[PDB]
Amino acid sequence: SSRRKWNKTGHAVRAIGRLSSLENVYIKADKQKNGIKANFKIRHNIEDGGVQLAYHYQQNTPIGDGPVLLPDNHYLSVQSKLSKDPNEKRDHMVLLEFVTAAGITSKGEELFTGVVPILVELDGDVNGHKFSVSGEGEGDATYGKLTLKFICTTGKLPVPWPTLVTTLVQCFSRYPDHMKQHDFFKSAMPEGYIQERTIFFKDDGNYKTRAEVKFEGDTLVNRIELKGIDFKEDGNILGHKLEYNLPDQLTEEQIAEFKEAFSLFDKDGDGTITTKELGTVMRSLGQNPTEAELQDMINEVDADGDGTIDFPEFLTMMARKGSYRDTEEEIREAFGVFDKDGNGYISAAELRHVMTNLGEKLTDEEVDEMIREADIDGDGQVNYEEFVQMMT
Amino acid sequence: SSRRKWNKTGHAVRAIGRLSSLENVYIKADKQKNGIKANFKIRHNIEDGGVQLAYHYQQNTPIGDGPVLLPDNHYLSVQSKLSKDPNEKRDHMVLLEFVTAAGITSKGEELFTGVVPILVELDGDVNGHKFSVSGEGEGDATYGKLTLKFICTTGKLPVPWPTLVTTLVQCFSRYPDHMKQHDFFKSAMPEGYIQERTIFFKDDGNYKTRAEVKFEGDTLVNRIELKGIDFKEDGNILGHKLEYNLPDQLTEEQIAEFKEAFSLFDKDGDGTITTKELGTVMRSLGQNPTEAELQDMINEVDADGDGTIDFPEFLTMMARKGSYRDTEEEIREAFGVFDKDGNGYISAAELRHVMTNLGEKLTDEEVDEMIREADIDGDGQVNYEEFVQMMT
Ligand SMILES: [Ca+2]
Ligand SMILES: [Ca+2]
Ligand SMILES: [Ca+2]
Ligand SMILES: [Ca+2]
Ligand SMILES: [Ca+2]
Ligand SMILES: [Ca+2]
Ligand SMILES: [Ca+2]
Ligand SMILES: [Ca+2]
Repeated sequence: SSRRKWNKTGHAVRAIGRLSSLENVYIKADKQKNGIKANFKIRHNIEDGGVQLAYHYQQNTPIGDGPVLLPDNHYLSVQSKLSKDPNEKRDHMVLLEFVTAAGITSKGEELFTGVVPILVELDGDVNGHKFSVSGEGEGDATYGKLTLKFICTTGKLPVPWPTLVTTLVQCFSRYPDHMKQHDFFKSAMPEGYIQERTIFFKDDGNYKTRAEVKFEGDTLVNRIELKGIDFKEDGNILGHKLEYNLPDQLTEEQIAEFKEAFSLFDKDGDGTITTKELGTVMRSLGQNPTEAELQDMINEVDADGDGTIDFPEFLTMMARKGSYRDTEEEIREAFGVFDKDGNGYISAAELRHVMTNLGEKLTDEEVDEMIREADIDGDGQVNYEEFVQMMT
Repeated sequence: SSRRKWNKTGHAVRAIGRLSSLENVYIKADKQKNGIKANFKIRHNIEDGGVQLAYHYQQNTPIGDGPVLLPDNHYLSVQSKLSKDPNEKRDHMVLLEFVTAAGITSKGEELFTGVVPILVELDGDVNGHKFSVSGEGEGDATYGKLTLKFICTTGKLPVPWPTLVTTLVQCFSRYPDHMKQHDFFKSAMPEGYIQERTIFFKDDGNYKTRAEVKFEGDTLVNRIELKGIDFKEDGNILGHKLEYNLPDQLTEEQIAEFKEAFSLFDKDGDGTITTKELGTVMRSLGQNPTEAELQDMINEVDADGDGTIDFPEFLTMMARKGSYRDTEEEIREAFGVFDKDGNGYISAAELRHVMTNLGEKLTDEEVDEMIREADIDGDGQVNYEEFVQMMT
């Protein structure tokens, strides 16, 4: 009776917790400044327990005089992975990021068709501590992918790296087709835009940031001025009490593998999988589902609702871990897909058949290398056990 | 290189696997017979590995002469938990089930407003083996909830219990408001409908079922005739090689707790949570989010897309387990919600405050009992440690 009450009440409270802990970047139109406004919350993990909240308030205004796109209300969804370079002696941060736009049922965008080089430069002043950061890398709006390496050019960074992430190129967000007209960021290019923020760290000081985001030649440049005030000396920021990265995250190798796998489905390379492409892939493997069935298949994983599957969605589908029995069975059926004649052994010809039909061109020697990598008993083919050890 | 190819190819194949392993019940309109047609797949787990597929083909026709509702294409989503009665010596099956309709952006329904008693009777003949099953329980279309106990009245059941589940009252499916007009099952009441199926077990025999589903007085009765043929003597069915239930499932106590918790949000008791009700709950706890923010909160968990949160959705949200740090932090913040004055101790007055504001009326002695259940050091209040042990 008492335990039932405690448990149910706890369930309700935690439910309210999960429902109102959204970390999305919320974007509205700022029609007076002819740009946009944004607001969101960042939750940093504190060493040995706790969370440091950072309230982001944001405004963006066009640099040029050309017409821009003023969006209806929508949001950006962001995934971030922070990592270190073992061969680096300088205070630094390796950053991988995926940003995709949702929330709804130009010339500048043409500048973001392929991979674009990125230069980031920041000069900061937190409680009198001057510092500088230089970063560089690549952005691919197609997949909404960002990959950069930042370095503190003034020695040791006086603030934790995660506090600078949101400050250190939203023009590389992937906007689905039905939302192409709501992309302010790309529409402001090549002239670019000014992005200003106030970031309030709960029970601590705040950042004020002003940034110029524009094309300089072929390079997307983000030049930043940051000013931090009212920070406590032994707070989570100046005291460096924030964790660098999260656990339970996919390694960049996992993400790479999933990226190539996704590339197998994504035929035109527009960064998303349609029913036509999935149907093509399945038809190549001998399965012929109908259009209705294909749409029914897409809808199950189409989280942001656009009738297709982008790369973060594919990532979510393939990172979702079920029961161990589910995994085992998934592997068994996969083996079923590889073993065409159902004779219990995957031959080189069958592996090559599956991979070629998937879209991957590979030679005799490569297929042979794969077989050799898997062939434990050395009989020239891959049985179920070997396949499982290869898949686990 | 080889491992990269193996891994990515495996990822693609498994992706195709997950995308095309949908277990939903797919419903279309059968305009000639003035009823419906349905098709779906059931995956049974085989002992020591493997899956037994069961292809369900279904047709339903009205019994009465009154007009019925012929739906546009949609589907039913089903969750099933099979359990045993320890105090039962007869061959039996305890069944808990949740069915909710989705897939789209009458007088009979009035018969399903509250809890309705259910009687099930089946006579079967599989490979010459006659048998009978009598089941009884309750259905609540509001939550799409079914709870029954079935018993083999002829001794030992010659087929595995899980093979009879789909055969052993889809009129208790929860149809969201925007889909009320697509509910054929309830519209055919009280006269009811005939439901016929052919269920093909891959590499084995098949079932042919004919059922009468109708009201007899106040009781919803499902009378079934089943005929099984072409089964292999040592197959998964006659050989009883199918597993009874899945692991990694919520116990009926967990489901009960989550049910009461859900009841706290569900103010009008219509089986779903709206933005108004969530806003009411949060306002009672001192938080005042806006309408836009409330909708933004709902949309994050609104899987089947109806602008609200039904009980299976709430179940999915609260059964989704994140990192251990996420759990710990969720508990910490929950404690924050309980501890109003932030003094580090949850008092009886505060617990009562939270619970009363949530909607639960409870007395001094009950709150005292809860405190006493949690109060480890016996100081009359609950600190963070005690709260955590209570929540874990
Ligand atoms: Ca594509
Ligand atoms: Ca999508
Ligand atoms: Ca073979
Ligand atoms: Ca071998
Ligand atoms: Ca309600
Ligand atoms: Ca819903
Ligand atoms: Ca207190
Ligand atoms: Ca105590």
